[PDB]
Amino acid sequence: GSSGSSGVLKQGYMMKKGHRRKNWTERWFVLKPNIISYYVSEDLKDKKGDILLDENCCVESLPDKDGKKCLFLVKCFDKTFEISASDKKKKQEWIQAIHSTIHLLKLGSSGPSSG
Repeated sequence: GSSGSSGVLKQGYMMKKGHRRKNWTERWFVLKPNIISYYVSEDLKDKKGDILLDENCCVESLPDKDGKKCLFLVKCFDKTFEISASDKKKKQEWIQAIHSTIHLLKLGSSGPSSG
């Protein structure tokens, strides 16, 4: 079958919510197997940020607001990421992939040395 795959799992144009201002702006997204980056466009030249995926991090479905449909947001340790989908296909197809992507990390969880 397939053994040893590195790269992005999902990619498409999504609308990210700029915490700074209550507005939506189309932006490229790169759903990684162990992370989630988002570039201004589908060029991957000007990175904006990275969402360290982990058992802790998860995705949830949001209601309808500001005249939006199929909204969703990701809740991480302390950081957050609010994204908006176009149709039910993307919204789901995304949340599903994101959720699963994390589960994989749950399988192998190592206890970090604190103190």
